[PDB]
Amino acid sequence: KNVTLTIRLLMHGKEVGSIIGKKGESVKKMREESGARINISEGNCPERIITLAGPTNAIFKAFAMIIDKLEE
Amino acid sequence: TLTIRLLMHGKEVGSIIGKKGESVKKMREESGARINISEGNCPERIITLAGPTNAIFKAFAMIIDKLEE
RNA sequence: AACCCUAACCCU
Repeated sequence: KNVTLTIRLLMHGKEVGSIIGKKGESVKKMREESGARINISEGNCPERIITLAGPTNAIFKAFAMIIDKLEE
Repeated sequence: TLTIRLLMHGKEVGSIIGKKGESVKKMREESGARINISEGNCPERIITLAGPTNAIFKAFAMIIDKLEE
């Protein structure tokens, strides 16, 4: 019954663009406020992977915030 | 309307569908999201959630509970 | 349902 999970989102490169933010200030604020480990596959490859990992709830905040940005 | 794709190991997809797809039928009915699970007995599989923000959230929550189990 | 459990669960 693990309390840490890892979910991988599969994402287009323009989408990843806004998740990171100018100088990476979005995903930085997403790291601080969610408490989830967030990792973004490097290389401006157009089809990229986002790895959220952490306590269920940290996962879920980082996800809310990622959705909240794609709809922004 | 939103589309998120989740990238998932095949042993995880197993519990997401459930015995006879009972569990993923529950999710489709309760979240009101569209859920599609890529085809195959392919070890690395893509789950598409499509729908208004809340459907997405409900499906995602429900998918998170299954991996936690 | 059943002496009916686990492990794998395959839907649209």
